[PDB]
Amino acid sequence: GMIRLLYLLVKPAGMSDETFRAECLRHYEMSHDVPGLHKYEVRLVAEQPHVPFFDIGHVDAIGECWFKDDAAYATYMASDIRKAWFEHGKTFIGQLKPFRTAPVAG
Amino acid sequence: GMIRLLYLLVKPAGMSDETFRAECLRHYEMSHDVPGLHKYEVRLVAEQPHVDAIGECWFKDDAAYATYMASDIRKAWFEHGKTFIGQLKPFRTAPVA
Ligand SMILES: [Cl-]
Repeated sequence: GMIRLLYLLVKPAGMSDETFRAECLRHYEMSHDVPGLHKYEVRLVAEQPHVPFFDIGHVDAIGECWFKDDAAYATYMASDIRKAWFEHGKTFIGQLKPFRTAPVAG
Repeated sequence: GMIRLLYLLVKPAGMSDETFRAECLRHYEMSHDVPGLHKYEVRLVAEQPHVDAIGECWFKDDAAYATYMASDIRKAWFEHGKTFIGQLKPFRTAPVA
């Protein structure tokens, strides 16, 4: 019954691919201290290669957040540590708004 | 060293959410029998910031991916995919470390 949020990340203007990757790594390390957050993952898009193609913009990385329940999410939203982590994501890894996903079973 | 492919999925024109979710579930059930594929996951997009679902494939290594690509069973799985995926955006991901 996990809550899951997925972010499509675009590299901020003015930084190299190397800096971006390092900012993503740091963002991952910082996630371990964020209250309410069960798990975080960030991966680079390495490639963007028989069913019609779907045109969306260029994406550089993907971030995903897991929350155990609504209570955890509330703690996460009220947390100053979470807030500082968002500022880092926003400014340095291009975090905008996430897709909220749901399981396909019942 | 696991290979991971992510897919943004859009449902076919005119298909109901009901049928799309059911076909995603069928697709997930079929995934357990596909050679070379270690794990598959498909989730619906409940809220966006239009993508209807996100799919993800895991392969243990290049050889597993080679096995998968050469499989007739995988080809049949893909034919099923054509039943409920109108458009698709694939991505190969990598770790940031
Ligand atoms: Cl806090």
